[PDB]
Amino acid sequence: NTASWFTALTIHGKEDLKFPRGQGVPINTNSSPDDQIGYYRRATRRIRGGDGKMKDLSPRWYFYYLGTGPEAGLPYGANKDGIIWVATEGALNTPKDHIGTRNPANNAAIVLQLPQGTTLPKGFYAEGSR
Repeated sequence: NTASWFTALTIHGKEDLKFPRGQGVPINTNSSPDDQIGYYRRATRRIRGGDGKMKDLSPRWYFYYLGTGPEAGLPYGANKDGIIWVATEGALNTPKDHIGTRNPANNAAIVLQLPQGTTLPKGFYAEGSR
């Protein structure tokens, strides 16, 4: 019923997802500068897979706007394992109820894209590539 608006950010390795301050918010042209704030949550569920379903086993992090998702009531900066906070310069510290979450039966996920100039996290590239 509820899901991230964006595809997963897979972090290939045993390191938390991190972004320098002012970076890490996925691009969404249907959002305003005041909205660019939220959290990434590490997915708990393991990959069951099946025929032709071959996802990388490394931890997946899903972006949720502030005031939405499984940690909707957490204030910005709250310390919780598997939760990392991100905010673009100019974003307002208010719940983004008007964006909300995605219903995976009705809308496809937006491919997660980060803007140029973003410092890419350690583990952004799969093992054996770089």
